[PDB]
Amino acid sequence: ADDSAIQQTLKKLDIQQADIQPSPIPGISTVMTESGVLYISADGKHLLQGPLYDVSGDQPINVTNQALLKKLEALSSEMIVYKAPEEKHVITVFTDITCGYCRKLHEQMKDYNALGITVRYLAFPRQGLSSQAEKDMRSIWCMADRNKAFDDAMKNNDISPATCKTDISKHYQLGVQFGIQGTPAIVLQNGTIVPGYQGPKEMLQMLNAHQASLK
Amino acid sequence: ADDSAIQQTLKKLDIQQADIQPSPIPGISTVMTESGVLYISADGKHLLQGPLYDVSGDQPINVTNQALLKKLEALSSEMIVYKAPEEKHVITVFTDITCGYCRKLHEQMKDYNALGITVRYLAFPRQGLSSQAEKDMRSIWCMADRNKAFDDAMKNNDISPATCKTDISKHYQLGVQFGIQGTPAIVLQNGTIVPGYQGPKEMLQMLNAHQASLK
Ligand SMILES: OC[C@H]1O[C@@](CO)(O[C@H]2O[C@H](CO)[C@@H](O)[C@H](O)[C@H]2O)[C@@H](O)[C@@H]1O
Repeated sequence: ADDSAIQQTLKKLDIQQADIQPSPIPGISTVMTESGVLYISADGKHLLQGPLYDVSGDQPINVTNQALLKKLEALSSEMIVYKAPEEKHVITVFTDITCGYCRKLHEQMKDYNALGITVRYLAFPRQGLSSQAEKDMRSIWCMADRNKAFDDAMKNNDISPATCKTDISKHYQLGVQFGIQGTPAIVLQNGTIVPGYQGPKEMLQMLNAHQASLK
Repeated sequence: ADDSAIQQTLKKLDIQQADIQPSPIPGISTVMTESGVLYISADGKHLLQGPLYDVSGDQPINVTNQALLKKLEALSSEMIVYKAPEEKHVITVFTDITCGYCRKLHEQMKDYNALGITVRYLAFPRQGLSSQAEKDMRSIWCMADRNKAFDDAMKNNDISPATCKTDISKHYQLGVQFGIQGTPAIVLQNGTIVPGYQGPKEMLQMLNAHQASLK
């Protein structure tokens, strides 16, 4: 429980605000940083990049992503949720309002919903945290009705500037930690990252096959 | 005490003919596959992808790469060597006789040599081990005079089919382990991979800066 050597190493590496937790491997800690998950030996000497896999069972399990799912769920109050009336599936989408495929996706929201697919958005500026995309998405996420603000944004209408204590930079960072490198990126209940756009029909097909629904 | 737990894991993951070596981390083994390096716990339970860094010093060291450099040097007798008469630098080049840039490089061999740069070749068919590029380069490397056969092949001469005691499968696999994305790919004495072509003048400047010639 003395993460001092690791912290000293992180300082020399100039990594700040990293979260150091144990890993399933003895003598190695899970280090979650703003640009990825690291695995570092307790002595501070050795460093591997994520993800960590558990290949003990019949099928490999992505340990790192299972851990990140809990980080994903602590953001639920910051999600813009488009709920399907009768809900068969729930996906979490990292989206960028400036992205043509994210637009294409969003334009069909009523169709995804009609097919039982609930969509939950987190902000992910492809061009990073200092982009206009980031600022405009910050305003959207600060509105009392995020859904309306998001809809109007996607309809190209002007975005009123707003700021509040909600920090969507944490959304971007979680996305980087999941290994996401573009939008839209789908997070399944089961932990899998599915890059890229899929229309309502393809999405449902993929979800019914890969995403167990006990129902 | 043996590698049975790891090997059983390698079997489940359909990883054939891997080589299990030590690692600096207790309870972790370096596993060299045909496609790269893996780090796997002794119990076969966990798996991390390389590269492994040693970050104990003033500067990070890529431990994985230092291990691949050891295999690189083990292939020195398999290299086609164009030695500079007054040697100041030595580079190792993964090359494909079908690659326009490797040809552009190879045509200037006298100019690299005159600048004191010795070039050593390993074969890297971009189209894999089942391609015609593999057959021709296997043929080249099998000749009593690899240098002449390589020259004549770059002069677009018909390469006579030829076999011997070895093929070039190990060259390709090493290149893949280094993570090489295309040709030519340059390996420095210091383990660094420098992708792509550089003319003799740019090459020398690059070496004099990054690869101290202590002599
Ligand atoms: O079968 C080739 C095999 O032989 C070695 C020596 O063990 O190299 C010799 O044969 C080569 C191919 O004809 C020559 O180019 C080389 O000069 C000669 O020493 C190995 O290097 C090679 O794998």
